[PDB]
Amino acid sequence: SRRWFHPNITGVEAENLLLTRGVDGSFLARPSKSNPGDFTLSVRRNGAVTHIKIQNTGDYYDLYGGEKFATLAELVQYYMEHHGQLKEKNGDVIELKYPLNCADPTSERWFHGHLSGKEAEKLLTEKGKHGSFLVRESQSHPGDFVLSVRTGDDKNDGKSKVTHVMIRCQELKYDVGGGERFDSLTDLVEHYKKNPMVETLGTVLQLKQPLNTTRINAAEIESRVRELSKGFWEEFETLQQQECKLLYSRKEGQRQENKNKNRYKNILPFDHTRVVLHDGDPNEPVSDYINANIIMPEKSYIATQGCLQNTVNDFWRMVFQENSRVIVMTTKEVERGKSKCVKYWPDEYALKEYGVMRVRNVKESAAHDYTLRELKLSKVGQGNTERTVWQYHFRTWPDHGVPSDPGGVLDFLEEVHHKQESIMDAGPVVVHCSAGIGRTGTFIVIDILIDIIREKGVDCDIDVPKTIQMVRSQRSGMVQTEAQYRFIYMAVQHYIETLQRR
Ligand SMILES: Nc1ccc2[nH]ccc2n1
Repeated sequence: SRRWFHPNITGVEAENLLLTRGVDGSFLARPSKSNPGDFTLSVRRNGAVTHIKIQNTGDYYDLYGGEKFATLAELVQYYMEHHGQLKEKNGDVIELKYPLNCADPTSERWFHGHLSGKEAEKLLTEKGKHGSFLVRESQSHPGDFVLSVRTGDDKNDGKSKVTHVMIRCQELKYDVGGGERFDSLTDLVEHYKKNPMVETLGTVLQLKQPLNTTRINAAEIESRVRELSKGFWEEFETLQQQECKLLYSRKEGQRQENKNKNRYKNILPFDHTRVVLHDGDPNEPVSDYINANIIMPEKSYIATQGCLQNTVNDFWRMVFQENSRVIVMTTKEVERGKSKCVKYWPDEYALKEYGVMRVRNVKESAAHDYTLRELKLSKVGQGNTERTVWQYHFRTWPDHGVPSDPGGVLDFLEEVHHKQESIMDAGPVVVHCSAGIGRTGTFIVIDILIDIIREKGVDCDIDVPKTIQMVRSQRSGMVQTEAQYRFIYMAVQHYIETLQRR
């Protein structure tokens, strides 16, 4: 369902699982132990298991002998609807039919593992609300679990309370002492989230939301980073597990008429946040589509792909229409010999027409990590529509992974920030890389987080994974890898330490 990912399995456990508990068409996904960014899709077919490698270096999930995807969930959805579409090197079809579910609860937000009832009561009392709950290992009955839930009023008078429900684990099935025996804690929790338990005297044990364990005071960032450095992996895992909630429709990008406007055919903008282009060529049957989404913190952004030859004109329609005055480009045009973005700006001192739009490149300035290009955009035939668009082109991002130090990125975003804020009623900041989800998401999330610290100073609340999940609900797969997740925390930490130095 949303449990086909096995975070702690090994290759051999995965084979035995598929062979003992699965059938032909059964599959699961799992991480490599050794090489973060590597994943395996394990699949039973013809009474044997095939392992298909998936690689992610920061831009997308690349399935060997398949396509590129924004998220593993989107990959799984695509092949569970397209059979015969995943091919072996033989050229034979590999069918994904029957997800093989994982029982491991460590990636669930509500699971806290080693925690006493006393620390649970303190956290629910401090951080918890009516319906806030967690699951923990039992102290009194080793091997069992306990569900702890706060109920009552959110307005220490005693009309709130915490109730602890024993969960028995008996032959790898879980129960609350009567009724149904569940295959996983996840199934138990989902069941009593639907069909809540009622105490003898009426209190309904509503399981509304897990306890928040990721929010920190920005001033204590150093403690959390030290703490997460011995983990980052589990926190990222918990976040990744939540991507099964985000399979929003992308129908406009899947239209025949829009196919060749996507750099990657399965990395598409969500319908609900896509940038819609108005004023199109009346001849062009579909002229309203670009692979771009509005991103609102919840200053806005447009997250988009690097231009194709045939979408350059669309890109400039978008910039013009949305009144954007700043463009952030986080890729070189070419990396590893592959075009990542076509050159959609004119050479310095030159002027080019891109369909109905004209752009002049007034001046380039080189800095250590970036080039700034001062561009003037206007509509042909209409002189008083000219506005300056500042393209900040970050040029030193490594081909794979992330930079070792966040200083160049932070200086770059500070400059982008001051430029944006200097322009009265500027539209959203446009941000793009290649596919528009990995680097792009990383730069956007860092900018959202630093902006909070900018407004509210060092004694304010930040929550990295909730920020990422919020951005991921507006464009598929924003922030691609654990290295990018760690870099975000590194970037915030550096920003905070520099304020404290003053
Ligand atoms: N539970 C999940 C689901 C999808 C994922 N992609 C990378 C890690 C991961 N974990």
